[PDB]
Amino acid sequence: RKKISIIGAGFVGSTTAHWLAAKELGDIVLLDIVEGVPQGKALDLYEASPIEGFDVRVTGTNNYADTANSDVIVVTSGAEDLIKVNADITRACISQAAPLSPNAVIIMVNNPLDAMTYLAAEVSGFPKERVIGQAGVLDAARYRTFIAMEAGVSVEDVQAMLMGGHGDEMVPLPRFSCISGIPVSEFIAPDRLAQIVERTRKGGGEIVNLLKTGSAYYAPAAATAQMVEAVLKDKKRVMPVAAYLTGQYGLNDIYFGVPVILGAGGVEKILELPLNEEEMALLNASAKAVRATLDTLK
Amino acid sequence: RKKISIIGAGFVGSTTAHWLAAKELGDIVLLDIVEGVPQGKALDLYEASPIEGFDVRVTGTNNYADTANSDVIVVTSGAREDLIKVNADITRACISQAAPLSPNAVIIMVNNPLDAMTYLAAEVSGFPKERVIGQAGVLDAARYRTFIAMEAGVSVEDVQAMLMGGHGDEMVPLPRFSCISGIPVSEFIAPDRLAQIVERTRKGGGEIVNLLKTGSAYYAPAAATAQMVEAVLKDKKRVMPVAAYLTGQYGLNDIYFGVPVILGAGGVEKILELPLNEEEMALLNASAKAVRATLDTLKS
Amino acid sequence: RKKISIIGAGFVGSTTAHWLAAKELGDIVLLDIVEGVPQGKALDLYEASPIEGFDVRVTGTNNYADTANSDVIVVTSGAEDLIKVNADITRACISQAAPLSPNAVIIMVNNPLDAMTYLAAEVSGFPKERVIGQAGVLDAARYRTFIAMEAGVSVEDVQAMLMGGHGDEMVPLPRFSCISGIPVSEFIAPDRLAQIVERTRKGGGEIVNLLKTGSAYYAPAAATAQMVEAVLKDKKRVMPVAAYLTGQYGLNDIYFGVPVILGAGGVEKILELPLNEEEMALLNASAKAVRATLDTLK
Amino acid sequence: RKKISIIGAGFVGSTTAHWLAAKELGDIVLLDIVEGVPQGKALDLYEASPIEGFDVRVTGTNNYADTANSDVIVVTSGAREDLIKVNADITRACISQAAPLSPNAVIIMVNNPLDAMTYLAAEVSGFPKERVIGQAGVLDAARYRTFIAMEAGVSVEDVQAMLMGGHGDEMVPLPRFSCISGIPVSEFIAPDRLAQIVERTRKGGGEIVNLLKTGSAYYAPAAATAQMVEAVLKDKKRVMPVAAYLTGQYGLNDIYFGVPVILGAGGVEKILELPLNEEEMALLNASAKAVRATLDTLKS
Ligand SMILES: NC(=O)c1ccc[n+]([C@@H]2O[C@H](COP(=O)([O-])OP(=O)(O)OC[C@H]3O[C@@H](n4cnc5c(N)ncnc54)[C@H](O)[C@@H]3O)[C@@H](O)[C@H]2O)c1
Ligand SMILES: NC(=O)c1ccc[n+]([C@@H]2O[C@H](COP(=O)([O-])OP(=O)(O)OC[C@H]3O[C@@H](n4cnc5c(N)ncnc54)[C@H](O)[C@@H]3O)[C@@H](O)[C@H]2O)c1
Ligand SMILES: NC(=O)c1ccc[n+]([C@@H]2O[C@H](COP(=O)([O-])OP(=O)(O)OC[C@H]3O[C@@H](n4cnc5c(N)ncnc54)[C@H](O)[C@@H]3O)[C@@H](O)[C@H]2O)c1
Ligand SMILES: NC(=O)c1ccc[n+]([C@@H]2O[C@H](COP(=O)([O-])OP(=O)(O)OC[C@H]3O[C@@H](n4cnc5c(N)ncnc54)[C@H](O)[C@@H]3O)[C@@H](O)[C@H]2O)c1
Ligand SMILES: [Cl-]
Ligand SMILES: [Cl-]
Ligand code: NA
Ligand code: NA
Repeated sequence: RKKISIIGAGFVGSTTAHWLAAKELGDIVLLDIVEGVPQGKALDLYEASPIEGFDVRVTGTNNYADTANSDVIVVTSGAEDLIKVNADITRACISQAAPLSPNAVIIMVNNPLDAMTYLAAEVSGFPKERVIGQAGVLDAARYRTFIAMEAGVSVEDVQAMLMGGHGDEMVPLPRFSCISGIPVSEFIAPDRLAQIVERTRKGGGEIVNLLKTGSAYYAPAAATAQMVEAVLKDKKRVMPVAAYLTGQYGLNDIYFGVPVILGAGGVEKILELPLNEEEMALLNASAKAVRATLDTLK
Repeated sequence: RKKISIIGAGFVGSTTAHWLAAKELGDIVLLDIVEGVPQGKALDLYEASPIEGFDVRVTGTNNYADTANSDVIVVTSGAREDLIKVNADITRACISQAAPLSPNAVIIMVNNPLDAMTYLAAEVSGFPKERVIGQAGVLDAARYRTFIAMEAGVSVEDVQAMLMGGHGDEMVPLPRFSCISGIPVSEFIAPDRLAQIVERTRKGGGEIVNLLKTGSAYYAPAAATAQMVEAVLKDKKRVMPVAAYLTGQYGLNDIYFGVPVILGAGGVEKILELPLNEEEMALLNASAKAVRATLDTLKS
Repeated sequence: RKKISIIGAGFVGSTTAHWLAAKELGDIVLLDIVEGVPQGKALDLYEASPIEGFDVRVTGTNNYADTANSDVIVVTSGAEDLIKVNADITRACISQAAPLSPNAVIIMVNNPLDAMTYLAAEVSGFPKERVIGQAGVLDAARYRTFIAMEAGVSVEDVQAMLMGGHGDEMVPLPRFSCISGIPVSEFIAPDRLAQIVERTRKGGGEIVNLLKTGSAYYAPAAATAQMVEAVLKDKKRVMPVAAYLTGQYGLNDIYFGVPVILGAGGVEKILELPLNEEEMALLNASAKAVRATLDTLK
Repeated sequence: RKKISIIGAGFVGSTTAHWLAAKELGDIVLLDIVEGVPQGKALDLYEASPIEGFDVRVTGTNNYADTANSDVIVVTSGAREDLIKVNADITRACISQAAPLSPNAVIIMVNNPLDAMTYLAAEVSGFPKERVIGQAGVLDAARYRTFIAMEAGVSVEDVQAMLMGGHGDEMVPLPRFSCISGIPVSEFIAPDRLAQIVERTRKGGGEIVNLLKTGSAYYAPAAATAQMVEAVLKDKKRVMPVAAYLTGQYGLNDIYFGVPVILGAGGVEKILELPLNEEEMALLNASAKAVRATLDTLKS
């Protein structure tokens, strides 16, 4: 069976483990620095197996040795000061996990996402195609949900692409969204679409403001799990993910949210969209922001 | 539980029943005029339930009384003028007996000639046009999406497409209205290669017939039909191409034609009117002419 | 579409909502007394829909009016003093929800389970068959997981029945458990089986001891969701649930965990197992304990 | 991805391919000696992928070279001594060509006579006995579980059962080893009614043949076969009745017989030896005599 190790058994990590286990995608190892937590969450999930009908081992641990030979490593352990804290956490997680699973595809979820993925690439020394970050799938999912709700159509028929990072760094691309092949712009008028784009930008904060003490985890976990599935089943999904750029969109030496074909080899293709001047202005501004964070990290 | 009656226990009908059952979408009644066939296929499907894990009733019958009060009626009992005549007789017989027993059902036609038979079903049942539709576009778009996905090297889950008209020469391809995760298909496939894929889609049904030699496709056709049934039963509001009755859309009146619609609990909840360019209109008008001809023969 | 209202948007309630939504079982309404919480959890789940592919409305609210006309009402809002606190919470939830959904099946999850279900029956005034509690499905699930692990077989092939309540009130029935129709006792020897029975009794506490601050929710939610599904799809599942007894097992005027056939009408049959003297001694002791809790409630 | 080769693109084979594909269990290769049939069925199934949402390759072929390096080989190409002879020839041809190309595969036989053909497949392939099994018990138990569930008025998901031997007269019913959510089936069904259900199970295959008149069951048989394939590919360790090679179990030696096993990645990982009472042994011995006779004819 395939093996997936999830580093950080918090809300996102445990929820991700649940979806992966339910789909029988492989044995799951939940690791955390806090003793008892991962073991308890793993056992709780495991005990749901006779009810849900899945046969995969779900174990919790505090020892990185148990993550050896994983096919995929998901990192959901994150917390100017934010970069510092998360940078140390990421270096610690990757430096211990990477060596034990040399052929794994690493999927970063920790924030600041683009920068942390870049760091994981540096620390692991893995081929760039095998180190990616989850960000765009979640943001596109929120956009798709809003579009489906406004248009009054099935979420199964709404598809969309976007780039960059989260919040102000997000590069919306409404032009590159369709409903069963039909432009979204044919269903939703300009002003309403602009409102939906703005809601997408602030999507994470909207959940935080409602929860008061926590952040979103259901959609973030679903997005992460869909990426893991794409790798394990070599599905060649077309999705926006944080990938290492070598000239695409005029960008070099940087991890940025871009459309890719995701499969068993990780990023199997970075798609180059024919962005117009307005869209490129947005991308360039985002890249500048992402670049700043990266320079601070260095 | 919801109730679905499938008229015609052949390959498409029985395969459609299997998917609906596996998804526990509702109790299923398979009907056929041949004694023993539906009963045998229903029992076979039912005996698979402990393995597949579904709890829905699956029964075969030769009596229309068993289809009473169905939420959806699927017609897969079909067999140029001779073809139209034979199928017209089969369709009239099927609908004239089933419709009265399930007045609140949505009728989904599969019999060929599809558009014409859906029109006939509308007349015979007297049902509101929104509740009488035909499956054709979903299958055609499925073939197109399959070919595009394989050529572009991407998941079939990320390719979506719209098209209109009918099957074969009546098909109105609309590559401009197809995307891969929101990105235009034209950005992935070269024009010459795309034209080839469009042609393969037009001849998609025949391609299978020539391979089987003594049969026709049923897996994809059944999947398409089942997806439409699910759209209605679960009120999903799917955006898909289906044969619907037009009263002005695309310049067509009093005719069933494959068009983009929002499909849900009330059947067709909206007929979308896409802004077609001159070339696409030329294709559509030529197609409507062919559909009209079939419709006129039927009326004759 | 069917409508399911979940009262209490905590760990168990939100997790239950996730499974129900993923399976497209019906529109879900998450209600809670705390503002923002249910709305945030509902929106987070809803935004996962384009990824998971389900079309059902998931909304959060603080207003009981939004729960009107529900087909199923799940109560997961619970916290000698334990009976007091939970009793008031239960009376408040049911007295407000029951009147708005007169034809609903109520599934209680709050502890003390048997007593709270009895209370919900009193407050709602609903036919007894339509007011049940979730307890046995979770306990049997833990047992099945342990048996599957020890025997080295698929959890999909292990089935088991048990009765009573949780912990010391649980009435284990290893004799009534099989692996693909074969007695569990043929796979697992007496001493090891006794160990597994004891682990099942302490199953909830085992998770609490590992989590340190929280309790189990994945398996509890799965158990609850399986019961909701049984009702919505009229599956006639045979499972142990807290039901009102009118003479079965020699018990009257009490809610107790017993084997039932669960469907759209709620409890459609209470099965009467041919328990031997040893098993009946266990049941009688449990009933005495459950009876004591009930008397205190009164 | 895992790779599954299905030899014989008839009803059972094609239906089995559909389930495996829908569950994305691995790439599927459908092989048949008739040109065009497998290619047509494979393309039809493949074109359903955008609708059902699966990303696995489904191809049809007439060349065994395309089945190379398969994880599992399913044989559904079969057609008293005449029956044995014809099928023996088909099985030998199928196995002698496929086995060498997929040395690490688990072979799952479906051809009738099941036990005898599985024995033949073992000989021809030379594979370790644990990796050569036959599907028969899962289907028989499925029919039994279906009848029990309907009679008891409970979900098919909660009825489990074990049985041994072969099909029809060779079937060894074991009601004592069947439960409903852990509760003995005997507590739900009266003795006389249970005996009737056991009889219906024995004649289960024939019941379908008589209804169809010109065909045989394939939905339940395919479901049973697919569940076994899944058990191997996902190393689930399912406890199920399958035709396995005995070397002493139940007093039987050098013979394939339906017995309880734990099925996983290595094929048969354990043959369970149930403590049968005198009456059950009488049934088993009579069955083994019938299976032995078929085996001896084959060896002749
Ligand atoms: N849409 C997105 O891009 C998105 C959405 C949500 C959360 N996130 C990010 O994902 C991460 C996890 O979010 P969460 O809400 O699940 O957090 P959380 O606080 O619930 O869980 C993080 C877990 O990491 C563990 N941890 C810390 N240091 C560790 C180390 N060195 N090794 C192993 N485990 C360690 C903690 O003990 C904790 O259980 C955060 O960095 C957050 O910002 C991103
Ligand atoms: N993509 C498409 O548009 C598409 C795809 C497949 C099939 N079709 C059409 O669907 C129909 C069925 O195709 P099939 O391959 O399943 O055929 P089939 O011959 O396998 O089955 C048709 C079944 O209808 C039954 N039947 C005939 N007259 C009947 C009546 N009056 N009442 C009840 N049952 C009756 C037959 O006995 C037979 O079992 C055909 O008309 C075919 O052209 C269209
Ligand atoms: N296996 C079992 O039988 C089992 C397992 C776990 C939990 N439980 C029980 O289930 C209940 C929920 O457990 P949890 O861990 O999810 O708890 P929790 O504390 O996470 O969530 C309970 C939620 O109820 C809400 N609440 C309180 N009073 C309310 C009222 N009057 N109306 C509406 N909402 C109200 C809270 O604000 C909170 O969000 C508890 O009573 C617990 O003991 C039983
Ligand atoms: N429950 C059971 O035990 C059970 C259930 C169903 C079928 N079966 C058996 O399974 C076999 C298949 O049944 P079916 O209904 O699918 O039959 P079928 O006649 O529909 O299909 C068999 C296919 O095998 C092909 N074939 C023949 N010889 C071949 C060879 N040498 N190589 C490759 N392909 C070859 C044919 O051309 C045909 O397409 C039969 O032997 C039948 O008795 C057993
Ligand atoms: Cl960043
Ligand atoms: Cl109690
Ligand atoms: Na969850
Ligand atoms: Na099928």
